[PDB]
Amino acid sequence: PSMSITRLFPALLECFGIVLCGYIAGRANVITSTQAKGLGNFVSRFALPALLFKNMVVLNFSNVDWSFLYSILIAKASVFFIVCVLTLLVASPDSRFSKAGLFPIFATQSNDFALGYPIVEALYQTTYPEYLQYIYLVAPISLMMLNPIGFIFCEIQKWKDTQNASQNKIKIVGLGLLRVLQNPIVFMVFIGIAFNFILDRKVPVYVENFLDGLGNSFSGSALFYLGLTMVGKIKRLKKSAFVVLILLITAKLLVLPLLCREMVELLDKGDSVVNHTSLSNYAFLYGVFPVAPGVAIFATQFNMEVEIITSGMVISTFVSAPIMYVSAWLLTFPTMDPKPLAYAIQNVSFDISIVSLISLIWSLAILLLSKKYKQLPHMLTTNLLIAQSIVCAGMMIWNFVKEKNFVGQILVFVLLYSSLYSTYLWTGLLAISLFLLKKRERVQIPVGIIIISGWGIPALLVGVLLITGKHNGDSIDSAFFYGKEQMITTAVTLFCSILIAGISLMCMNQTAHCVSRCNSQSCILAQEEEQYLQSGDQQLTRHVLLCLLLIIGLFANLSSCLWWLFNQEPGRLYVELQFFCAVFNFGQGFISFGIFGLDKHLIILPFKRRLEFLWNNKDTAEEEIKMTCQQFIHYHRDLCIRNIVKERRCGAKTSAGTFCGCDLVSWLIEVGLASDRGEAVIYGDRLVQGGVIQHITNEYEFRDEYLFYRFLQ
Amino acid sequence: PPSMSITRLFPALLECFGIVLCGYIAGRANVITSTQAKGLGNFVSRFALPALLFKNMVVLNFSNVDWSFLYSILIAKASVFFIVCVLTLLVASPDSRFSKAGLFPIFATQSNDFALGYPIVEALYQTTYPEYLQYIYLVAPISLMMLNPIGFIFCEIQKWKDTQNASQNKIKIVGLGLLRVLQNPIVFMVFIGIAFNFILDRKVPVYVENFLDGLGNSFSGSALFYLGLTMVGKIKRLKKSAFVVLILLITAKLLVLPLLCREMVELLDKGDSVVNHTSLSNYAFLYGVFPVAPGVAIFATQFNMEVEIITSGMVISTFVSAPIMYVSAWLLTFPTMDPKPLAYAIQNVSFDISIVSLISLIWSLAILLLSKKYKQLPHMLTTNLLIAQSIVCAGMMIWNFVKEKNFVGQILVFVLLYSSLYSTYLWTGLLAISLFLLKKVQIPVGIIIISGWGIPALLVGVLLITGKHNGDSIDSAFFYGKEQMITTAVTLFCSILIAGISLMCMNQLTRHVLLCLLLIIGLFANLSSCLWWLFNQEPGRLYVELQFFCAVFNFGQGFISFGIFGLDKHLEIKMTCQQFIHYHRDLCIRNTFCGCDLVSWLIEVGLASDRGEAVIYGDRLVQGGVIQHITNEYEFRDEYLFYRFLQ
Ligand SMILES: CCCCCCCCCCCCCCCCCC(=O)OC[C@H](COP(=O)([O-])OCC[N+](C)(C)C)OC(=O)CCCCCCCCCCCCCCCCC
Ligand SMILES: CCCCCCCCCCCCCCCCCC(=O)OC[C@H](COP(=O)([O-])OCC[N+](C)(C)C)OC(=O)CCCCCCCCCCCCCCCCC
Ligand SMILES: CCCCCCCC/C=C\CCCCCCCC(=O)O[C@@H](CO)COP(=O)(O)OC[C@H](CO)OC(=O)CCCCCCC/C=C\CCCCCCCC
Ligand SMILES: CCCCCCCC/C=C\CCCCCCCC(=O)O[C@@H](CO)COP(=O)(O)OC[C@H](CO)OC(=O)CCCCCCC/C=C\CCCCCCCC
Ligand SMILES: CCCCCCCCCCCCCCCCCC(=O)OC[C@H](COP(=O)(O)OCCN)OC(=O)CCCCCCCCCCCCCCCCC
Ligand SMILES: CCCCCCCCCCCCCCCCCC(=O)OC[C@H](COP(=O)(O)OCCN)OC(=O)CCCCCCCCCCCCCCCCC
Ligand SMILES: CCCCCCCCCCCCCCCCCC(=O)OC[C@H](COP(=O)(O)OCCN)OC(=O)CCCCCCCCCCCCCCCCC
Ligand SMILES: CCCCCCCCCCCCCCCCCC(=O)OC[C@H](COP(=O)(O)OCCN)OC(=O)CCCCCCCCCCCCCCCCC
Ligand SMILES: CCCCCCCCCCCCCCCCCC(=O)OC[C@H](COP(=O)(O)OCCN)OC(=O)CCCCCCCCCCCCCCCCC
Ligand SMILES: CC(C)CCC[C@@H](C)[C@H]1CC[C@H]2[C@@H]3CC=C4C[C@@H](OC(=O)CCC(=O)O)CC[C@]4(C)[C@H]3CC[C@]12C
Ligand SMILES: CC(C)CCC[C@@H](C)[C@H]1CC[C@H]2[C@@H]3CC=C4C[C@@H](OC(=O)CCC(=O)O)CC[C@]4(C)[C@H]3CC[C@]12C
Ligand SMILES: CC(C)CCC[C@@H](C)[C@H]1CC[C@H]2[C@@H]3CC=C4C[C@@H](OC(=O)CCC(=O)O)CC[C@]4(C)[C@H]3CC[C@]12C
Ligand SMILES: CC(C)CCC[C@@H](C)[C@H]1CC[C@H]2[C@@H]3CC=C4C[C@@H](OC(=O)CCC(=O)O)CC[C@]4(C)[C@H]3CC[C@]12C
Ligand SMILES: CC(C)CCC[C@@H](C)[C@H]1CC[C@H]2[C@@H]3CC=C4C[C@@H](O)CC[C@]4(C)[C@H]3CC[C@]12C
Repeated sequence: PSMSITRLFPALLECFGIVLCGYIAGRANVITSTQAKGLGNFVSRFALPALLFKNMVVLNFSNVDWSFLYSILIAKASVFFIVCVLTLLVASPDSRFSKAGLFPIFATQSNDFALGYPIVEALYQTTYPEYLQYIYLVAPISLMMLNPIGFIFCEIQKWKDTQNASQNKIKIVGLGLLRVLQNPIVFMVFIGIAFNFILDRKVPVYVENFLDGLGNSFSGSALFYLGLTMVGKIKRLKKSAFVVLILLITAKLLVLPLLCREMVELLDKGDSVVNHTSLSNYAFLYGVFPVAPGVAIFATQFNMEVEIITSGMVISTFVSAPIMYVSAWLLTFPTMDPKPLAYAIQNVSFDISIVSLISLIWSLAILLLSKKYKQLPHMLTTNLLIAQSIVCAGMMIWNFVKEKNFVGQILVFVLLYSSLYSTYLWTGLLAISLFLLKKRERVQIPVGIIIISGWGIPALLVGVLLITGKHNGDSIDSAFFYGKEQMITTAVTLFCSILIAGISLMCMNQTAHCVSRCNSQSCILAQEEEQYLQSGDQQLTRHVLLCLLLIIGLFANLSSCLWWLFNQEPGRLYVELQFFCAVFNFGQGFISFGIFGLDKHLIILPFKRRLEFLWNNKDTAEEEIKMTCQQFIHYHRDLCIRNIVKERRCGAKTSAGTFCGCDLVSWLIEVGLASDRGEAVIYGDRLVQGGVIQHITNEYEFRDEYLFYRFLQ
Repeated sequence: PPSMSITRLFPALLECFGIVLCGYIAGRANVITSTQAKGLGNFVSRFALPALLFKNMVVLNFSNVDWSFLYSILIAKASVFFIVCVLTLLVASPDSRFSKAGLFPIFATQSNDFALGYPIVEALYQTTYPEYLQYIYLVAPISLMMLNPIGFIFCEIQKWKDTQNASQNKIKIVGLGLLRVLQNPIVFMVFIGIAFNFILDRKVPVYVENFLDGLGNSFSGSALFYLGLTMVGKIKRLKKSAFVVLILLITAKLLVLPLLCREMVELLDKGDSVVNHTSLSNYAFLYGVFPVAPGVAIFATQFNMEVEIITSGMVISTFVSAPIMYVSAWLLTFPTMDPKPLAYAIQNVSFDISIVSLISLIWSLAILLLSKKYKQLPHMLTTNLLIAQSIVCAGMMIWNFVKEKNFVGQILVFVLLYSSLYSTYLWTGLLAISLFLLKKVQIPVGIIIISGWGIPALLVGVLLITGKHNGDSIDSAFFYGKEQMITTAVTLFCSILIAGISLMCMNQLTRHVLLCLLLIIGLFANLSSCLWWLFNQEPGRLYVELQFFCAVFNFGQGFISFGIFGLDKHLEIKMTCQQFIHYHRDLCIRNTFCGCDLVSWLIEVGLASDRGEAVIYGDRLVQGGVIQHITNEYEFRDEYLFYRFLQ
């Protein structure tokens, strides 16, 4: 085939696994926000310029398909113009120009240097190496051919914010051109092309090793920095921000790639038809690359729409992962026979199930080891996760026993499909559970009937399925193992949960003295914050959002099954739906891990008790902090802490020496003793370790939460 | 074919010590401050290096390893360990003897082989003997597992001496040292990689192969950048006792250890093929010369014992490794070729050293002229020396590009080159006594300039009246015959005692003294080589060593010159200013300020992190309209300058 699709998944794992490694490192405060700036400077000013220089000095401009560049550039310009006008017409008068200057850039710029390059190299190295050059051609060319328009639009906006007695516009045009010329990519590309013309595409040997060493350390480093910068960016957005972000992501990952594919298929005059289809697929894939992080730094330099654009970049990368994975497979699909189609869909199911089960084992271990599964909603989603991991295990066994005798086929098929239906109806069970918890407090919600339904009814349905039906037939896919009776059974067992999901969420919206440690009465405020904590740990919004991201795939499964039931014609319209079902059914572990495998609940609460247990395993028989504490006590004890630390009369006796953790973090941020919330909590943990800060009851360690801690001495 | 790809060694060094230099000026120009470097350090120590070890050791084949040579390196390292430990124990202050005996021997045994050693070993042995690449991931982890526990136990003993209690059993300190060693990402990662190598069949899963390759390839360049980033503001003035212990430790690291490793290899190894054993011993020598690993510095700062000595030793070892790792590798590959190839190799190494050194001289003379230092007479002597050095390097390159060519241009390049070279010696010679006359009086600039340019021209003239250039000689020292060489000897003759009698006037600016001292030592080496040729007249596989040494020096002192002079210390905002006037303007700052004083106050209070962050904050307040120099003539800097506070 044209693309090595089988090697797409590992590269994606490298592309995002490092980013996840850059996230958990930045989430566990391993690398603070300030410490990430050093890595950012290294990747931006030293690794990227060397990469561009080395990759374009050898570049042969005489063997460059300029038609491909023309097609991509006209596609980008057309979408730029479309969004620019569609913004200038309706956007708010006060800041129409600011929106019109950044949104086209967000919809046209791609993260191709750090994220696009590994994927392109994995897919196109043994077939079409020539595709690798256009990343270093299109991105810088489009960086100086489209960005200047947005930049001068931003200058117009800031002039509207700084109106003066001026009429000429040469100043703003010059400033906007200087802004794009000061980008390291642009002038590094200019220098690289100049030196390419100076030399004969032969980097000097004395400097080639240096350039290679400084350039090879960009890809992984850039992904790590992207993961570091992807920490604490996406927050709650207004519904208008919600819809505009939906539109922008659609323009970047659904409109632009289609425009590029159309432009390539219209402009390319290549005689080889196979090369033409490969060119079109490559252009389409190049469209799907996520929003480059440079848009966020552009916006914060301009200081306009920073939060929305940063959330857009982060969410764009998130959706670019599965959209790219689905896309490339869809393009490679119409080149192989249906039996290879089944082989490939089984392979992608196996891979997605492997990674999903690993993530789900991690999440289940976190949930069970933290003892948070005891409470009801958490127990329910826990059962859903066990179902979602059993289905992945069954997918693995299925991949290892497909096309084998029926004796063990019974057990493998029942094991897979009981879990599948368990997830299906457990979605609706979560829906009704949230519905009734919002309907009233202390609702009866018999957990026994719910568990023996989400785990019992699927057993009954799979049992009646196995009793009847015509199980004969050499069917590779699990969907057609028994035949029409099995698919009819899947359809009805699908529709119910969607019916439950389709009603519960609607009503969900419709319904919606002393100084030291003090006595339980003298520390009654500690009891109030304790009751606030147990008021938390419910994460209802997380549960309902989980329900929505599951019912999306549930609707996809409904469409796929009813299509075969009624239309009963593949016609290439059903194969893509089968692929989407294979992706969702065995990939739901990815979303479950993404909402619950890594949250703000395993930072220190389970870590502290794990460390305590490790210490107690041996306890039966076996200075920088000091300087920081000295600084705090000789310099920042007579400061605004005086009103920061205070406790109201706790009934009759009060500590009067307690402060709020979030208030302390905000105070440290505002004074500047720390950098951000992470540095502030690191400072607080150090000061706690110094015997200066401790909880009023010592029950909880210091954290960025509405918890009330004493200042001791 | 040669056992080591010597011709590829120089660019790889330029690959490493270039990127290291990139990490230096990045941190020197405050692009990446001290705190900013910690993110890079964490990324390279907890994500890049562990992945590199995992990937390289899971696929590593333990059944195809020449174990004997690995054993030999461990015995050599243990021998140096034993010698340094016992020698430090016999002579040391009894208040810190244990700390000195715990940190010095590991300094002489641990090497920077993952960041610096690996690229060089790869360059030297990739197209001929790839099997050498495995030992860099076997010699190091085994050495960490088997050597540093003793030094860590010694450090814990010293801490016990500082924290004496009523306990006798040493199981606590042994356990603590073992746990601390095991807690490093370069031991437990070894254990995990070996466990997975045995579990698997040395085939990393395809779902993780790309991830490991992406996370490991971003180490070497990033590790070198972090090394150069930590290599700023570490080396400082030390005491004479500190000086001698430092020189002894560095000599043990780069001279005693490689020779002892070579000896141990030629005993223990039983290779049937002589070529394999010779190349293997050369590998042992080249491993012994790797500079001190930065992990020793983090060990010292963790124990908080002898931080400055250990850091300075690491920095200076990294500096001195490159010249030694170059000349020793060249000398090791020397005895395998015909003498005309040796002469050609000498010309090539001279050319490479000369071109890099000439770029360096452009930098250094630019430092002296743009800063107007060269106008001042103590740097005027420095700069005419540096220009002479630039001309001799350039003449070396033109010599290489015109060797064995027409005499009508060969004589011109000959005079152009040796005028400047005889100059270089003549200058450093008389600049000894000239520094005498500058520190102790009138000095005529005309006489010194016409003695540094005219007198060498006088020897050149009296040389070309009576000489024999008739034969074509690729080497330049003997192109014009013994008359040239005795004239070379005479220039080396007069210069050394003129400098030698000057020393009787120095001890019986300090930067210039250091220049003069080191170049005088190099001139002594050249004089020894020339003396050796002029009376002994026997190569004996030795003249090639001395001739290569003076080729390295005479065309490579400019490296010293730029390294001393080329890098000198003499060469958004609204919020923080709002915070400054709320909580810190009324603080002890109120009690014109010296810029160093306010930088120090900021460091004590904690608004900044280090000197670089403090000066960045000061300049940012300057751009914030708060800090201003008393006249506005200057800009914020860390020096004894009085700056106003505005309002
Ligand atoms: C504007 C000021 C800043 C930029 C720096 C100055 C401009 C760029 C350098 C000069 C112009 C380009 C010259 C090289 C190309 C033409 C000549 C050529 O090919 O020579 C081949 C020759 C090689 O010789 P050769 O090709 O004859 O090969 C024969 C080699 N033997 C005999 C051994 C077999 O030189 C080079 O390789 C080019 C110079 C490379 C430099 C070597 C390392 C020096 C370290 C510093 C490098 C520069 C850093 C600049 C940093 C800038 C940012 C601050
Ligand atoms: C100690 C707790 C933390 C450690 C993590 C959990 C333990 C380690 C992983 C499980 C145990 C070892 C399993 C591998 C050995 C046997 C399986 C094997 O190799 O067979 C090949 C099989 C693959 O099957 P295959 O080789 O037949 O592949 C053929 C595939 N087709 C048919 C499509 C061509 O599995 C693997 O590749 C290895 C395990 C999967 C890992 C894939 C990456 C998942 C992403 C997350 C990685 C885990 C991160 C852990 C981080 C921990 C610290 C935070
Ligand atoms: C031995 C036999 C097995 C060896 C296996 C070898 C391979 C592993 C290599 C080395 C293992 C040991 C190294 C660990 C040392 C101690 C760790 C340590 O010590 O690290 C501390 C450093 O300081 C962390 O400190 P912390 O604050 O306590 O951590 C709390 C933090 C808050 O989120 O939790 C976390 O996520 C951090 C915990 C990370 C979990 C995050 C989730 C990522 C994991 C899996 C799911 C991936 C699939 C999902 C996406 C798939 C596609 C992308
Ligand atoms: C045009 C056609 C030609 C261009 C060629 C293109 C290729 C390069 C690509 C782009 C270049 C320009 C773009 C860079 C932005 C401008 C700089 C910039 O903008 O970067 C600022 C940082 O933000 C500069 O900061 P600074 O404060 O001005 O520097 C002061 C500082 C204090 O010591 O001095 C220094 O050392 C810093 C000064 C560092 C230079 C010192 C010399 C080091 C180099 C070589 C020889 C070393 C020899 C020794 C070892 C030899 C073997 C290893
Ligand atoms: C989960 C809910 C899902 C809801 C989905 C709803 C779909 C709507 C489909 C119809 C709209 C089509 C696109 C035209 C834009 C319509 C304007 C719009 O959506 O709202 C503009 C938004 C409102 O802002 P406002 O409420 O005034 O806020 C004031 C305080 N900030 O103002 C802004 O935020 C400023 C930006 C306005 C311009 C946005 C342009 C978006 C890009 C469109 C690209 C289209 C390309 C495709 C063309 C054909 C390709 C073949
Ligand atoms: C084998 C030779 C070894 C030589 C080793 C020593 C020289 C290495 C190269 C110079 C090292 C840095 C010199 C300047 C130090 C200051 C910091 C720095 O690098 O600047 C960052 C700069 C980014 O640009 P700037 O304008 O600062 O920022 C824009 C503002 N938004 O970044 C840049 O623009 C790039 C500067 C860093 C170099 C990275 C690679 C750039 C291209 C280098 C080509 C190869 C070098 C030879 C020159 C070409 C001739 C062949
Ligand atoms: C109007 C035209 C629509 C056309 C649709 C065509 C297919 C979709 C292509 C574009 C998709 C754009 C998705 C972008 C989502 C942006 C929503 C957003 O901003 O959500 C923010 C939210 C974070 O929530 P926050 O409030 O910060 O934190 C509290 C959470 N408890 O975070 C979230 O909740 C993130 C939500 C996104 C989840 C992933 C979505 C994947 C979509 C692509 C999958 C592949 C195609 C799907 C086809 C489905 C067919 C039925
Ligand atoms: C295809 C896989 C994709 C999966 C992506 C997500 C998982 C990647 C693996 C874990 C990523 C980091 C998880 C932990 C984050 C917390 C910070 C951290 O890394 O801890 C630092 C720790 C240092 O070691 P420690 O002894 O804890 O500290 C020494 C004290 N001076 O650091 C360490 O010990 C090293 C932790 C990072 C590991 C880097 C790579 C090493 C090999 C693991 C490969 C990835 C997992 C796949 C396993 C394949 C083989 C089974
Ligand atoms: C006693 C046994 C003798 C054995 C001889 C053979 C062994 C050779 C290998 C070991 C040599 C290591 C040399 C290291 C010297 C350490 C000097 C030191 O610690 O001084 C610190 C000093 C910084 O002083 P500071 O006050 O910060 O700066 C003042 C500014 N002017 O900084 C300095 O002054 C740094 C001085 C660096 C010297 C580099 C010498 C290069 C050697 C390698 C070249 C090849 C071999 C040359 C052999 C010479 C033979 C004549
Ligand atoms: C077709 C796909 C499934 C191929 C494999 C891609 C995975 C490597 C991707 C897909 C979904 C991704 C996750 C989607 C969402 C999140 C949440 C995100 O953090 C949050 O919880 C949100 C808050 C924030 O981002 O600041 C961090 C990245 C992470 C774990 C992503 C990590 C990488 C994942 C698992
Ligand atoms: C191939 C299939 C399996 C899709 C693969 C991709 C999904 C697994 C990813 C893509 C986008 C991700 C979502 C992007 C954004 C968020 C918001 C995030 O919420 C936060 O903002 C966390 C912080 C907080 O607000 O408390 C929680 C994870 C979630 C739902 C992510 C969950 C995992 C998702 C759906
Ligand atoms: C045989 C050699 C010449 C082969 C080529 C190797 C070079 C790439 C090496 C050798 C000499 C090295 C230089 C020797 C001395 C210096 C000065 C040094 O600065 C200091 O003295 C630090 C002072 C401080 O941090 O305060 C920084 C590294 C540098 C430029 C070194 C960078 C790397 C160089 C040029
Ligand atoms: C064989 C030839 C090519 C020599 C190659 C090595 C030299 C270029 C290097 C090796 C060690 C270097 C020295 C290591 C440390 C320093 C200390 C440094 O002094 C400082 O601390 C600078 C800052 C300050 O104190 O102001 C001055 C340069 C110097 C002598 C370096 C000068 C250059 C040296 C001799
Ligand atoms: C073999 C096929 C039919 C799969 C069905 C297996 C059945 C017998 C097993 C496998 C996993 C089991 C579940 C695993 C975990 C839990 C959570 C616990 O708090 C209650 C029981 C419950 C909910 C179990 C019920 C029975 C269960 C569903």
